Amino acid sequence: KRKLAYIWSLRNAAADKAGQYVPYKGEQRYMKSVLESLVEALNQTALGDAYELVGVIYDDDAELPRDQGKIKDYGFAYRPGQQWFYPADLQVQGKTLNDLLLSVPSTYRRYPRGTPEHVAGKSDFERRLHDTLVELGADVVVLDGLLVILDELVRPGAPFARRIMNIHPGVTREDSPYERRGAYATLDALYGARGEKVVDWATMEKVAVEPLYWTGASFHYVDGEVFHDVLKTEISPDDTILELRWNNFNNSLFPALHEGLALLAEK
Ligand SMILES: Nc1nc(=O)c2cc(CNc3ccc(C(=O)N[C@H](CCC(=O)O)C(=O)O)cc3)ccc2[nH]1
Repeated sequence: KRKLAYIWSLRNAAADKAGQYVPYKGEQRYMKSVLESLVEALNQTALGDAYELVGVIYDDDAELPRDQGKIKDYGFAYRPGQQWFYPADLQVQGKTLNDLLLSVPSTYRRYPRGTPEHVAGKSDFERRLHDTLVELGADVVVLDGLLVILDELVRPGAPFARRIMNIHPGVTREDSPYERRGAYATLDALYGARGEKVVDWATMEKVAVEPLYWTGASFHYVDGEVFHDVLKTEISPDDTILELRWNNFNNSLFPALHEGLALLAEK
């Protein structure tokens, strides 16, 4: 079992409506999280034979009022009979899933961006990331929506540099026709379907473009080079953003992460 560690910013999961039902196609669909899908994968398939999920790290901090607002619907820990990112009772490999939550808070965000304290903290948070994976002996790490950008953890000769991966909601190949890199990838995919691309995001300035009707998800290295790729999400012009996210999560993302891990295991 290639020891697996998972990282995500809880605030990012709330935005995406993770663990919530969303109206889709005129009715509703449950917006399953990336972790829930992985938990199901580890439980019901041979992928489970290859890995043990060891820790589920999240970086949010309760002392950041913006971090608080962002998960108001969820809350930092599970409330009784209330909304949660997955069912509070979920089990992964005979381990209560909730029991694996870890916070390695990026508190450094309290200080202003670029300030010496902000930077000194960011390094220590990355330093704290490294340290506790090791506390978990993690053989492998997945990032799903972790908002901090790791520049130091993916250093030359650091113990997890090639063992650290991000699942991204779009293709990431340089010369790929459907490449949808960045934090705007889901929205770039929805607007590309309209044959329109956004020139300036603040004021929604746009431009005509050849329609693209497909998107996918990338399981790539973080230092990152693509290790496994899927592109199975047809995109429709009348599609909403909630529909596109779910479909890419269901058509291409869950598969890429699992196939990527499966392949990644004999390495
Ligand atoms: N169903 C439902 N629909 C939604 O749309 C929905 C939307 C949200 C987004 N919440 C946010 C709260 C605060 C910020 C922020 O950045 N604040 C900073 C710091 C000062 C402060 O902490 O206030 C600022 O003011 O500059 C951003 C987002 C949360 C639940 C939601 N639930």
